[PDB]
Amino acid sequence: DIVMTQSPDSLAVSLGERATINCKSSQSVLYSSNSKNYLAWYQQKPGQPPKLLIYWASTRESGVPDRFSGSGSGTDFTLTISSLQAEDVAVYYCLQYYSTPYSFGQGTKLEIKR
Amino acid sequence: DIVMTQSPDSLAVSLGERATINCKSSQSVLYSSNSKNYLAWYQQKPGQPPKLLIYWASTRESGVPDRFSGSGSGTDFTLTISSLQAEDVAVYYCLQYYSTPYSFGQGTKLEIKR
Repeated sequence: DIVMTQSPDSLAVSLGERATINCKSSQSVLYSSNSKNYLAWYQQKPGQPPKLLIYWASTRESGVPDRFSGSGSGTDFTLTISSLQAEDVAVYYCLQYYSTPYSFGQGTKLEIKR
Repeated sequence: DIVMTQSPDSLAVSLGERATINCKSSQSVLYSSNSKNYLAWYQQKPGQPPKLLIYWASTRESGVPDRFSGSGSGTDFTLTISSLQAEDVAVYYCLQYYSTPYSFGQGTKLEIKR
């Protein structure tokens, strides 16, 4: 059972600035045969179900703005949102779908800084 | 934490036939304020990240075929696939995104009968 750990649990960022979200997997999710990281990032906006943002660690789901970028490999991953916009307020989750049972991180609540 | 009990583990189907997958949550995932079930169904074809099919128990994701339908409210949910197609041969998981940690059911592997 792979455990996903995100940090920070809460993040306050100003409009137009950069937001950084971390996720660590207890075991590597990099598969040797195809060199792919079975790591994905989800965005759950208020009143909506979680939506897929990035998979394979850095591939953006069609429709997702380029300001959302994923990086990392093995056990250390990062989600970066450049130029934060008001609509980006939500809870972000990382997911490992390398081996069942698939598991999410505990989430990072992103809010606009007071 | 909420536990998702999915069944059956494996399902051998014939093209054009109707497939039924069941999933029960250890606690109700029905939120009072919006009267919505924080329950989703995902499809995972080979070599692809999990793909969202249905959320709010019965709301289909855009682009998802009408032959996929979700039913149930509270704790007992059902995913039905009518007029089964070769493309539908995959593994299916129910997901509860009511409260962290989010959790998937064990999963149901769909295959064509010999």
